[PDB]
Amino acid sequence: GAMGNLRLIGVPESDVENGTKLENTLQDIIQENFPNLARQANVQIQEIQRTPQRYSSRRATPRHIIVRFTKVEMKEKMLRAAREKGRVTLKGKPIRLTVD
Repeated sequence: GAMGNLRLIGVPESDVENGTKLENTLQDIIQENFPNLARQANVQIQEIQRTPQRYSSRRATPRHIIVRFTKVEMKEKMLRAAREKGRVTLKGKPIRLTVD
C-alpha cells in the first residue's frame, strides 16, 4: 500500500517470465496505452515483481504485479490516465492498473 506502488492486474503468468521480461512488459504497457508518457520517457519504474513471491497450490488466479515508481506523482499520473482511458491493454488484452 506504499504511496509509490501500483498494482497491475490480469497479466497472465508464465513459466519463463523473468525480470527482463517484466521490465519489457511495463514498457509495452506504456507504449500501447500512454503515448505522451512513452514519448517523454521519464517513467522511472524502480522495482517490478509478482506478489506474493511464490505461486501456491491454493491460488486460483494470476498474481498481481506490484510496480514501485520513483515518483509518487508519476504513479498517480499513470493511475489517473488508466482510469480516464478506460480500457487499458497489453497485446490487445485488457489489464487493470489500481492503487496498492
